[PDB]
Amino acid sequence: TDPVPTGGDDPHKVAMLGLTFDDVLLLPAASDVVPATADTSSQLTKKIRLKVPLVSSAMDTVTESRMAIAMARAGGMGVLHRNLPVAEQAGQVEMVKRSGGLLVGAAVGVGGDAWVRAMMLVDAGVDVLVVDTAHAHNRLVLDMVGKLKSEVGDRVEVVGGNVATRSAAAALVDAGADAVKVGVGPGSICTTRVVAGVGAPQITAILEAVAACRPAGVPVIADGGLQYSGDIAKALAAGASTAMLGSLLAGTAEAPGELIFVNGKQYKSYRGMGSLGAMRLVPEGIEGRVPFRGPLSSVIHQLTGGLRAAMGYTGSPTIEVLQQAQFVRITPAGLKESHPHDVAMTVEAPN
Amino acid sequence: TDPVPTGGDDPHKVAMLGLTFDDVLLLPAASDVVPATADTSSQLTKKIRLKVPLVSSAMDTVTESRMAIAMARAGGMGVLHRNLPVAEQAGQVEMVKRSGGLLVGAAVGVGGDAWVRAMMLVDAGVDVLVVDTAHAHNRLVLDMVGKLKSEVGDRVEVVGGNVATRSAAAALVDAGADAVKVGVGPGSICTTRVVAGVGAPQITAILEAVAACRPAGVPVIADGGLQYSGDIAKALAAGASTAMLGSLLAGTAEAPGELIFVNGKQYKSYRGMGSLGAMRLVPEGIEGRVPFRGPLSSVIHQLTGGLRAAMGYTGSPTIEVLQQAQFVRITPAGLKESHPHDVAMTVEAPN
Amino acid sequence: TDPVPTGGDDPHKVAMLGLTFDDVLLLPAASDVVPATADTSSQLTKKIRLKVPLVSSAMDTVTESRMAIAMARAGGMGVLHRNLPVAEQAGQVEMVKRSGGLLVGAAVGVGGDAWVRAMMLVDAGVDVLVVDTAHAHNRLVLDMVGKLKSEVGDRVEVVGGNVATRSAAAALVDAGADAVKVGVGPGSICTTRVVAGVGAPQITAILEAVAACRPAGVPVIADGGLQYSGDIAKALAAGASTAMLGSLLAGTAEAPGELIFVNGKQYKSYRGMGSLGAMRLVPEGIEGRVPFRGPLSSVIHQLTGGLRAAMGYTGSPTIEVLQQAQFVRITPAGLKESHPHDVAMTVEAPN
Amino acid sequence: TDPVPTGGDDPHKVAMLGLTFDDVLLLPAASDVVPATADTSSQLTKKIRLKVPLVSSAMDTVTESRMAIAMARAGGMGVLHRNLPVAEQAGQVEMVKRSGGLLVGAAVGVGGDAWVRAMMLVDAGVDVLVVDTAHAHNRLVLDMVGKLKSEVGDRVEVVGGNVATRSAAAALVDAGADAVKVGVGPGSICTTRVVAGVGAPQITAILEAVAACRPAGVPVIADGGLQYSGDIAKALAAGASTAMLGSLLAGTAEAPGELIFVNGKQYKSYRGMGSLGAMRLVPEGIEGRVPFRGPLSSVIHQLTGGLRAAMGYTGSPTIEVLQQAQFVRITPAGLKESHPHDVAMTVEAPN
Ligand SMILES: C[C@H](Nc1ccc2ncc3c(c2c1)CCOC3)C(=O)Nc1ccc(Cl)nc1
Ligand SMILES: C[C@H](Nc1ccc2ncc3c(c2c1)CCOC3)C(=O)Nc1ccc(Cl)nc1
Ligand SMILES: C[C@H](Nc1ccc2ncc3c(c2c1)CCOC3)C(=O)Nc1ccc(Cl)nc1
Ligand SMILES: C[C@H](Nc1ccc2ncc3c(c2c1)CCOC3)C(=O)Nc1ccc(Cl)nc1
Ligand SMILES: C[C@H](Nc1ccc2ncc3c(c2c1)CCOC3)C(=O)Nc1ccc(Cl)nc1
Ligand SMILES: C[C@H](Nc1ccc2ncc3c(c2c1)CCOC3)C(=O)Nc1ccc(Cl)nc1
Ligand SMILES: C[C@H](Nc1ccc2ncc3c(c2c1)CCOC3)C(=O)Nc1ccc(Cl)nc1
Ligand SMILES: C[C@H](Nc1ccc2ncc3c(c2c1)CCOC3)C(=O)Nc1ccc(Cl)nc1
Ligand SMILES: C[C@H](Nc1ccc2ncc3c(c2c1)CCOC3)C(=O)Nc1ccc(Cl)nc1
Ligand SMILES: C[C@H](Nc1ccc2ncc3c(c2c1)CCOC3)C(=O)Nc1ccc(Cl)nc1
Ligand SMILES: C[C@H](Nc1ccc2ncc3c(c2c1)CCOC3)C(=O)Nc1ccc(Cl)nc1
Ligand SMILES: C[C@H](Nc1ccc2ncc3c(c2c1)CCOC3)C(=O)Nc1ccc(Cl)nc1
Ligand SMILES: O=c1[nH]cnc2c1ncn2[C@@H]1O[C@H](COP(=O)(O)O)[C@@H](O)[C@H]1O
Ligand SMILES: O=c1[nH]cnc2c1ncn2[C@@H]1O[C@H](COP(=O)(O)O)[C@@H](O)[C@H]1O
Ligand SMILES: O=c1[nH]cnc2c1ncn2[C@@H]1O[C@H](COP(=O)(O)O)[C@@H](O)[C@H]1O
Ligand SMILES: O=c1[nH]cnc2c1ncn2[C@@H]1O[C@H](COP(=O)(O)O)[C@@H](O)[C@H]1O
Repeated sequence: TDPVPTGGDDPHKVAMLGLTFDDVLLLPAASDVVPATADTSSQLTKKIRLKVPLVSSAMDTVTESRMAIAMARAGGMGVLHRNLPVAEQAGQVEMVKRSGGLLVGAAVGVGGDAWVRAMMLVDAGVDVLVVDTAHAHNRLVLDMVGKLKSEVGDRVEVVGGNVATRSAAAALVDAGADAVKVGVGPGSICTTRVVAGVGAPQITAILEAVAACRPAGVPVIADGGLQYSGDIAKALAAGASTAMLGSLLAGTAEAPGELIFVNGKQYKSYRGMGSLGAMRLVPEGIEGRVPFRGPLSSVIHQLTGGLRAAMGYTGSPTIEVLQQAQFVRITPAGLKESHPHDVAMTVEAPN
Repeated sequence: TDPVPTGGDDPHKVAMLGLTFDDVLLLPAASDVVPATADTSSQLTKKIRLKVPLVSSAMDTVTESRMAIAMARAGGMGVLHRNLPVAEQAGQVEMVKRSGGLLVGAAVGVGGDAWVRAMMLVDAGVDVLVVDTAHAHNRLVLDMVGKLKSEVGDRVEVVGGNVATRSAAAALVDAGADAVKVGVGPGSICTTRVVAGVGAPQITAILEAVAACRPAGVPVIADGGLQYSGDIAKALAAGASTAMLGSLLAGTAEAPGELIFVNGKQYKSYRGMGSLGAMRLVPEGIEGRVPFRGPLSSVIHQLTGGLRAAMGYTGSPTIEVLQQAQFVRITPAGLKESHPHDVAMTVEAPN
Repeated sequence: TDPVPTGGDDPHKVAMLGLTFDDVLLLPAASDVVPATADTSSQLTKKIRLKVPLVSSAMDTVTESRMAIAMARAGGMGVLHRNLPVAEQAGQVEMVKRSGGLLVGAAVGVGGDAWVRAMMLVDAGVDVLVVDTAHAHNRLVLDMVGKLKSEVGDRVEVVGGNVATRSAAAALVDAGADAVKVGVGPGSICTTRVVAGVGAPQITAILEAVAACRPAGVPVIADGGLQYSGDIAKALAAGASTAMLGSLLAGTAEAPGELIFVNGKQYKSYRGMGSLGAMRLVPEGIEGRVPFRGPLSSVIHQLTGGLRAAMGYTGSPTIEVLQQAQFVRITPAGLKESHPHDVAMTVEAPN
Repeated sequence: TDPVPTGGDDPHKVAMLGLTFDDVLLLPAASDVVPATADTSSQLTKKIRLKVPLVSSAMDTVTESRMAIAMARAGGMGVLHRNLPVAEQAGQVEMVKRSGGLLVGAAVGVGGDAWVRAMMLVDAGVDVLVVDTAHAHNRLVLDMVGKLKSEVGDRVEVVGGNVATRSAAAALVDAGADAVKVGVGPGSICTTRVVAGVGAPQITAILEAVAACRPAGVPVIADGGLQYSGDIAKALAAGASTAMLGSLLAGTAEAPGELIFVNGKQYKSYRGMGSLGAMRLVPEGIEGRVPFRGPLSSVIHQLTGGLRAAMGYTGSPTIEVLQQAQFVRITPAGLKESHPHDVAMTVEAPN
């Protein structure tokens, strides 16, 4: 019997061909939609629907109270980071709620300290708890999701993550998750892929997770690797219901941290929560910077405008119809020309 | 049942593998043709044939009256842009017609203002109206094509675009188009692919559009992404009858705009019609510059000379025979060496 | 009958599609393992098991007595290079043994001088002889392995290499090898691939060698091409039992050679044993430098920490279970973003 | 019926997947050969065998009398260029013959002037005439080959080229060619691929030409695209019997032209015969420079040493056995690391 063409005799050892955002484009289709008439609302969890399908990352250079307030007023939501004392994180929940009863989420870990943290966040009025781990396919993480749903599931929605396979998504569904968050390795500041050699390209990861979550009516959050407004449309077309953003929002005025004027240009700090500086395990993130991008409200306008364009091109009046759109796969020659190919750019572009 | 190897259980979710110009080369074939004896004429529309199968883009940094006159004298045609008052665009049609009864086209949009614009262009003597949109697969665009053909179709030829699929091309054929223009996302100044995440590699887009248009006798115009004279031969071999050029003609003396002397070299401005500067919707084009290339007549000579070489290599005495030629697909290793590989270039090359 | 799509009529002329480390990632799986509880021990040979599955290369800029002592104290082993007089190499074996009865190996060639060298190394107390060649699929190399096993196989373990195919691995098994070393062409300082045009991508080479060695109970050593801690996890998941490292250990304090302070940064020399300088045949290696990395103990801690992370993600409590893990294949678009994509790195990272 | 996945309904429109040298490596195999015992002789034509399987290109910056003498003394042969008067080219043939009865070839074109040129070269004692064209699949080129074989075929061997397909090779065989030269588009100074859009990756081109020529006993010359000594071994393993070199020999002392000292380094001019400067048709080559490489004898020693290494690794005692070797295909990740990957090179390498 002949060998597998990539080696050995086991045809499942190399189990899939993984695609990322840069591997695909959305195909145009018959349309009665123009960008102005599209409806961008979508489910975050079983019980919570957002006007704009975007949430901010649970990172100490992205989301504290100011970012959470701005995201909710823009039609989305923030998830408050957990690298601070319990009493401080609960106090930031209260600040958001005192600003008009806006929606807000907060991250917790696994264990006894995470349990006390969760209970205080619920008492402060949080709307969504996010069980926030690098590898949710573990009975200890699944147990935390189920116990929270048992104790406080009548008062708050419970998200679990992160996963990158169909079987891991199915395990979170069976544990009672109200939404499943997808992304192992794709983040802009991530080094898991080179430190551990572990990961999963995000378009294939979303397609596989959706195959378990959609038949059960559980929404999927696409978390990490989004670099452009067009990546939001690709993630939702693959079947996700919302997208979580770190790098694209870290440059805004509302993100924590001070402006950095260096060599006449302006930047802000952005770092992984598994970086050496955040942990103070071998590190699995870097510490860096991103260009300054101005007010959050202006960034969200550009991002939703790109999503609305995609809905016009694909004939999608709602996000539920966008989830039925088709892709074409592209080669390396097709990608390299999508970044403005061969024209000395002379003026600024907002998107 | 086993999953699709790229994810999920739907084998049509990723519907095709899209090829662009850099993915293919034309195979040599048995030949009684040398470059001097080839015939480059081809249909622009059902009723109009050109001596050279090239038209200039409807852009305010490419085609006004001077470019339209030069293109017609060289054996091709210009399409006048529509980012100016109706009375000014109609006046430029008259200037061209006063220069020897040369052929000329003009762009119009969709709606009531576009209707008055179209009627004035017809009164001024235009030969071709181009219904000029980003996404022609919409009943409002199809309706405009059909109404123009109904009202003035005896006096003028009507083109519709742009499309990138077989089903969209078929819809324009059924609406009565005299030619179908292909290109969603491929232009050198385009950012649709990153802003909306939407597009289609141009060799596959032409192959699919031709599968609908050729059986109906409707010519296809390949619009956008052509970077070299060899790309013209590839587009026509895929089944197109003419090609539309922006970047390759924006550097010429006849294009609108002033020379730019910077750092001892010379350039000219070139910008998308969906850029912030042209629109004065989130932008879907950039504003930039290209190197100065001299007189139009000299550029067209180099472009047609490359096409004539391809006709010799493939044994094609006419464009209709070139449309029957075959491709070989190449890998990333093959492309990277096609741009002069590993020889410090010391002298200028005209093509 | 139709041709093979890549040319000719022989479907076995291009016999396989070869994958390297950068072509694959490990998929996360169901897990009861966290990095702290993983067990990293593994077989070097039939009779020798290591606490950490890493050995240092037999190169005159990587392993003499100081490196061999440090590797053994860290739980791995060193292989002493053979570019020095027999009496000097045997003396370095004694120095290691005088430092606590630590484990040590030593390289030998093929022929009569290599035979006297081997006998002196055995008298000095070496634990492992490595028959060290560029192409072990030769009866002269197979003969050396068998004769050593016949004469001294009761006192010492005998490794043979290097190979890159299933048939070559099977020949070493039949000759009596206690372990088989895999790698023809992959090393960081290797030029065999461009000088001779010969090689085999290392993930496919390991998969093929394991298909012959695992059914016979013979461990496989993955030798060359490892650039990151994650590559260790990939090599072992493909079926290898240990990995051999040159570049990743050449920068350490214990490697032979003096520090190089140039332009404010620090480096150390690193060269192939088939380079012109080492041979003093056309050369098949280069002479270069690598950044200084500090104490060996600190480098091994970072490398094993990355391996432990991979064991947590894949649910592997032992190396024998890691050898059963699955891969996903990635495209060029997926790789280019795994090296920290689009975030100006500002702080140092240890791994 | 479903479409072809790359577009349209014709499965032969994209007819093959073309591989170049960088797409493949030679697999090691069972061997009783070391580099010193290999035999590198091979047929140039039906009646002429060379000791080293290499010829120099017919270019006015590569081969005049000095290069032809040095190539013959090294065991190969030169082909004299034809961009000079007939009386001068015939005089250079005589100079070579006066230096010891060495072997020599000379290029001619097609037509009446080429006929007089050919007759004078034969009277001067040339051993091989090369009918030298860009596209030999034409009855006018086939006619020239047949007429020369009819008139002078008893006294001289007749080569025809260039071709890139099985059908074109078969046509030259039927016309009576004594050898067939393969290469449309691959040369380092070629711009045919971008000017005309025409070409064929060279490993696939050789495989296809050999499928026609080997059953007829007609040797194949691989012409263009060879960048490293390892590329010679790849070309011969694909079935060619000799290789023709331009860039790799243009830097030598014996090549025509003067040394160029610029910025402390030394270069020499190298240009295509279809460049603007050589023709004094749109140009299909560039004018450039290459690094100075010293005496020819030293370059040929390095090239044959790399070939001998490949023969050891593949178990080939003769070139006829090397023509039976197997390839593994590699990905972009495998190639990028074959050029010395990630080690600051500090010393010079001869190959
Ligand atoms: C469930 C458990 N969660 C915690 C929470 C707080 C801790 N606080 C302090 C310490 C430990 C803690 C573990 C364990 C190590 O000793 C100190 C845990 O295993 N988490 C974990 C393990 C490995 C990796 Cl890679 N990532 C995360
Ligand atoms: C994302 C999380 N990993 C870490 C790792 C190190 C940390 N070090 C310090 C701090 C935090 C850390 C979180 C969180 C914020 O407070 C400081 C994580 O994967 N947990 C986890 C829990 C249980 C299981 Cl079974 N597997 C994994
Ligand atoms: C050190 C490392 N720190 C973080 C922190 C936050 C993260 N947030 C999101 C993601 C990752 C994160 C890693 C990694 C995967 O991509 C998503 C971490 O906890 N490693 C880890 C390894 C194995 C297992 Cl069993 N448990 C945990
Ligand atoms: C058919 C229709 N054409 C026009 C023409 C002129 C207009 N002039 C002014 C304004 C509008 C106009 C629309 C609409 C917005 O309000 C101001 C239109 O929908 N075109 C359109 C919509 C969305 C996108 Cl992305 N691209 C183009
Ligand atoms: C190409 C065209 N898009 C735009 C967009 C914004 C513009 N903004 C300003 C101006 C122009 C603009 C054209 C044209 C020139 O005058 C100024 C377009 O796609 N129209 C269109 C019409 C109907 C439908 Cl259903 N879908 C799309
Ligand atoms: C803002 C944007 N402006 C332009 C202007 C001219 C163009 N000309 C040609 C092409 C494109 C163009 C885009 C985009 C696709 O490639 C071809 C545009 O109108 N967006 C748009 C989006 C969705 C829908 Cl339903 N309607 C229109
Ligand atoms: C088995 C044999 N081993 C030795 C050992 C020591 C030597 N010492 C000196 C010399 C030779 C030696 C050969 C042979 C050449 O003359 C001088 C040998 O053939 N090894 C070899 C051959 C070709 C290549 Cl590429 N790599 C390695
Ligand atoms: C790795 C080994 N190749 C070389 C080549 C040249 C050398 N030149 C000088 C020195 C050494 C060399 C080793 C070793 C250290 O001493 C100096 C090798 O492949 N041997 C080998 C033996 C038998 C057969 Cl059948 N095939 C190959
Ligand atoms: C000159 C060259 N020198 C070395 C030295 C050490 C090496 N160590 C490991 C590896 C290689 C090495 C090459 C090359 C393949 O990758 C693994 C060598 O001996 N060439 C060689 C060629 C053909 C045959 Cl039959 N015998 C030997
Ligand atoms: C067979 C024929 N050979 C010659 C030879 C010498 C000539 N000398 C002068 C001139 C011509 C010549 C043609 C033809 C053009 O007028 C001047 C020819 O057609 N060769 C040719 C044609 C096109 C291309 Cl692309 N490459 C080569
Ligand atoms: C390689 C050859 N092409 C050229 C083109 C232009 C030239 N211009 C000037 C000169 C030479 C030229 C050769 C040769 C040297 O003298 C000066 C060629 O393909 N011929 C050819 C002949 C017959 C047919 Cl049917 N097809 C093609
Ligand atoms: C202008 C151009 N000049 C050269 C000269 C020497 C060459 N030598 C070798 C090769 C090529 C060469 C092109 C091109 C293909 O690759 C091999 C040439 O003659 N074009 C040409 C085009 C079509 C036809 Cl029918 N006839 C000839
Ligand atoms: O240190 C880390 N390593 C890996 N992933 C991380 C780390 N910190 C945060 N993440 C993930 O990266 C996401 C942000 O990715 P980005 O939007 O591509 O910048 C977060 O929402 C987390 O899921
Ligand atoms: O802003 C824009 N976005 C996208 N495509 C555009 C825009 N403006 C013009 N185009 C298209 O780009 C073509 C020119 O492409 P190029 O020849 O590759 O420079 C035009 O003929 C239009 O079809
Ligand atoms: O000159 C040489 N050419 C090719 N491979 C070599 C040479 N010297 C050593 N090697 C191999 O390269 C390995 C180290 O590779 P690295 O860890 O990628 O730097 C060694 O363990 C040998 O197997
Ligand atoms: O102007 C030209 N265009 C294309 N190919 C050329 C030209 N001049 C020479 N050649 C070919 O290029 C080969 C040399 O290629 P190289 O060895 O890769 O530099 C010659 O032997 C010819 O077959």
